Amino acid sequence: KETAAAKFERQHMDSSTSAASSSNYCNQMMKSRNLTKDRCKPVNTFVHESLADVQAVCSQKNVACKNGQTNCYQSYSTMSITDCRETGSSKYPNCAYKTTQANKHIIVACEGNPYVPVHFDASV
Repeated sequence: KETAAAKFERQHMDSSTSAASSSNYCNQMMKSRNLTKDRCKPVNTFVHESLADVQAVCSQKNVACKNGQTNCYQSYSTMSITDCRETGSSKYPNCAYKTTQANKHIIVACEGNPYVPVHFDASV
């Protein structure tokens, strides 16, 4: 099957753009990344950075994840992110999202060898 690391890339990475450029960004990306195939995923974050810079976070500040696990890491720098959140008009299969652009630190959970991000925990 798809690996956890690959799933993280598909769900969360967008190195092709520097920021969301319109209100339709989330609608388009949620669909194109197959995040709406079975249900409308309610929230998701995309990171507009190189993959290497995100993978490097697994070597940065070790913190507790929101659920208490201790394999989370916070980026030293802020990163360009887009938050996507379902709107009131969303109704499967026509899932609909609000796009919010921000610069925040990210928190990811890492696993494996090579030790890479597998879950997006939070932005702060």
